[PDB]
Amino acid sequence: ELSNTRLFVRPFPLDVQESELNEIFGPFGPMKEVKILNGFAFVEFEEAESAAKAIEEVHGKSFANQPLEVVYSKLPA
Repeated sequence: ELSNTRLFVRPFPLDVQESELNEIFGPFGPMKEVKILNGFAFVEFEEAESAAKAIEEVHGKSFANQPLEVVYSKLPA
């Protein structure tokens, strides 16, 4: 066990929103939470299959200027 379901998506500046995450994460299906901060997104699902595919779709791929950490994000809240 970890957070099992959270996409730690921080390459972008203030430009990222739930609409840009809708462009990237909408292909997976789920996107149950979409916490937006000052250059950071902490997307979330209620199960580990959207996480497994989110990882294989875009973890470590270079978005905007640097790679993603679409994973079991290191935050419990």
